[PDB]
Amino acid sequence: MEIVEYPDPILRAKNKRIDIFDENLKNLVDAMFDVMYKTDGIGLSAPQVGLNVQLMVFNPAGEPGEGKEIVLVNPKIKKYSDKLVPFDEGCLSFPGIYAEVVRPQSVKIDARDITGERFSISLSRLPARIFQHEYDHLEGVLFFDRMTDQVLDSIREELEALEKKYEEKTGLPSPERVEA
Ligand SMILES: [Zn+2]
Ligand SMILES: [Zn+2]
Ligand SMILES: [Zn+2]
Ligand SMILES: [Zn+2]
Ligand SMILES: [Zn+2]
Ligand SMILES: [Zn+2]
Repeated sequence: MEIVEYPDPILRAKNKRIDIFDENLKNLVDAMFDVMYKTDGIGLSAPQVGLNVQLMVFNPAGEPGEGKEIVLVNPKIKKYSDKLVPFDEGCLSFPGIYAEVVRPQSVKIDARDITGERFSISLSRLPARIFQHEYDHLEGVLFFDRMTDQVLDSIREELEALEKKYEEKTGLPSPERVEA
């Protein structure tokens, strides 16, 4: 399996709704939880492992044997809080890059579970932070899109180094450029 890194176009592509809840989906969710634990995550979205579908696995505790394994199919953020807060975010698609993103402190979510039943849920603090980050992946949004101009400048070069790695690996021009 593999983590997709910026600027790979997968991370910007349209993510398709899921209509079929079968042994296949069950198996994908599990591979995903496993990459998330492998990488010490609290959340993980399908595009980041190379699949453009609206699926996120999430465990608020972010550790084996703690919290609860939540599957979020076709999720939507129904409400954001007015209260906002800063936090140094990372992202597996940008190895070793950390910078301040301001986000709402809490959210209310609607999604479907592994059998397709509709549920909602509310998150705050660190789970809400990560949820928002992962949910952005599902909307083709990456964390630097949410940074101020000042903060983006601090990570420009690091993003350009990733643009270059893409161009060297693929022989294609980087499809997006932070210069832009
Ligand atoms: Zn692999
Ligand atoms: Zn497993
Ligand atoms: Zn951990
Ligand atoms: Zn992710
Ligand atoms: Zn990310
Ligand atoms: Zn430049």
